[PDB]
Amino acid sequence: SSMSYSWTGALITPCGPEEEKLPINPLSNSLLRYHNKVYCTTSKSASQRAKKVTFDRTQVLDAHYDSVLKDIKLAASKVSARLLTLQQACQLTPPHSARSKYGFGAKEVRSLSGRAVNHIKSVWKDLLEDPQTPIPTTIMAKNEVFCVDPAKGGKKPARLIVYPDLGVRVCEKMALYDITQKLPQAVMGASYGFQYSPAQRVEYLLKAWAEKKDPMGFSYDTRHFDSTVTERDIRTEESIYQACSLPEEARTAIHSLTERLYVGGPMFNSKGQTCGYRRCRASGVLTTSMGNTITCYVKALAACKAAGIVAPTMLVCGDDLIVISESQGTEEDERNLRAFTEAMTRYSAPPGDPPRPEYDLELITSCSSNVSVALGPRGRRRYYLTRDPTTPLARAAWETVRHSPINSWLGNIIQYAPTIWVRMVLMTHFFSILMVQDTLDQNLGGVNPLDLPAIIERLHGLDAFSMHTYSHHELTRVASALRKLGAPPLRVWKSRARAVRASLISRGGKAAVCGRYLFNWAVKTKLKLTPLPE
RNA sequence: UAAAUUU
RNA sequence: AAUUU
Ligand SMILES: Nc1ncnc2c1ncn2[C@@H]1O[C@H](COP(=O)(O)OP(=O)(O)O)[C@@H](O)[C@H]1O
Ligand SMILES: [Cl-]
Ligand SMILES: [Mn+2]
Ligand SMILES: [Mn+2]
Ligand SMILES: [Mn+2]
Repeated sequence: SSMSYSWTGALITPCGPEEEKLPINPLSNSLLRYHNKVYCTTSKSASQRAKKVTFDRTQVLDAHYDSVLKDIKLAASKVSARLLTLQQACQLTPPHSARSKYGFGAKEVRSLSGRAVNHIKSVWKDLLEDPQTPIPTTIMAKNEVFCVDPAKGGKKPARLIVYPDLGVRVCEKMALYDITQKLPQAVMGASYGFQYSPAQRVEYLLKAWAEKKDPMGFSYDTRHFDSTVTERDIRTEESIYQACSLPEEARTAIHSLTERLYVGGPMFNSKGQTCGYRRCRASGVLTTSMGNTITCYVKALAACKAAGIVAPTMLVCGDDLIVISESQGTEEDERNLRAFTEAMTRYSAPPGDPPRPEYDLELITSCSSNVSVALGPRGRRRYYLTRDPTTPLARAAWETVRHSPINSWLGNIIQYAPTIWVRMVLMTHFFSILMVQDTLDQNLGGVNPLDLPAIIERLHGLDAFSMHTYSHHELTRVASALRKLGAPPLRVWKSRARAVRASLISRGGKAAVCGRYLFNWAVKTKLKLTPLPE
């Protein structure tokens, strides 16, 4: 039936100028050598992304879908949700949010300026009065950094982002913010991934795995998910929203947003031209995550049922899914996954790479990450979350006139502190740099470098400073990512770490704590690291 | 562009 | 601010 997009042929223009790397990268030329491999997806590539996602969708539902959908609405009705005052919605707008066409931006919205509030007041009136006129959207190319991969095509084309004007974004929030906070967890219970921290995620997977007599695991992702979402899916999304108890004023707003925005509309490029028309998810609306998550969950739970997956325990985050079940033998397990995938394909969520049963927790990747294992200070197995370092390292070497990557280093150091690639590579580089520019006591992204051991202890446990004997997969992948980017191998970082450590300790104070906890892996004279007041 | 998590 | 989808 429905084509995901149609195109006037106008270009998908850039929303500003897209910075180029420079002939010297002074922050990262010590980190890695292959700067030619680090690139930023650009709007020039936007039309290739368009070709890849423009396609025809035929959806065939069935008893299993209908059944799961039914049960999900009974869940929805145990939910009470309120409108949000125009003001409360204004103040949830992020500080840099793209300004409105109508001559005001996010400063004004967040400070409740009167031109902003009056405009928004009328946009909301118009949603209540008019329940069908399509609402124009702006289409744009996302700039993200990656390492080139000649195996999978060289350079990825840019993701397409599609969004309404600021005034509309606020009204979305008035109608739906409260729902986004309550509904997903109500519908999906323990399966809703975003509710968990990373360490809860790991614990959840291990409990799931442990409780099977004979576990089997797999993951699924949908190829161009936003494109695979149909009008009917979006309307089914509405009817799930409507199954809650809601002010009538909300229902009309939901219904109107659904029909005027969510199921489709005209798209304008950044220079004002009509660009095309859209009959799938616009990634950029408030309901993107919740919508994706819920809809993925319906299809997936139905597909599980269509396929005989026994005692499934799910984790869903957007279009990213993990299922851990009772193996029915591998011959059956293969047949059932073939079936799972056929069902998802009938429901219009076809796979990027078709899935595969696995019987070892390390081999299951989802949300670009997986669980691994190492040994802790007393010899006990310590399970933790990790990922291929390729992208984080690439992003670590993105330096331009506008952008510095030091924040990226820190963010990864915190999130992935127990991994061998953060400990040996990023930490060493990060500290090495700040020491030399003598900027340790400074505050990056509202964090102080000198607080890290505390921060990491709070978050990952003290075992993060004493883990050893990392896995073959993980050693191989790290080694291999450093070779791919022209970074020193691990033995060299061992050396640089000793040096950094020594210099940090001689500095004394917090510095020295940093040096003793964060780099104990680097010495043979391993210390007895004790818990930290802070 | 939106959300979640971490901070 | 970081990361993810
Ligand atoms: N930067 C982003 N902004 C908004 N939505 C996003 C973003 N990245 C991913 N998503 C949403 O989640 C969906 C699944 O993401 P992913 O599997 O990572 O890519 P794909 O679109 O190729 O399936 C996307 O289609 C999109 O709707
Ligand atoms: Cl231990
Ligand atoms: Mn996907
Ligand atoms: Mn309706
Ligand atoms: Mn995905």
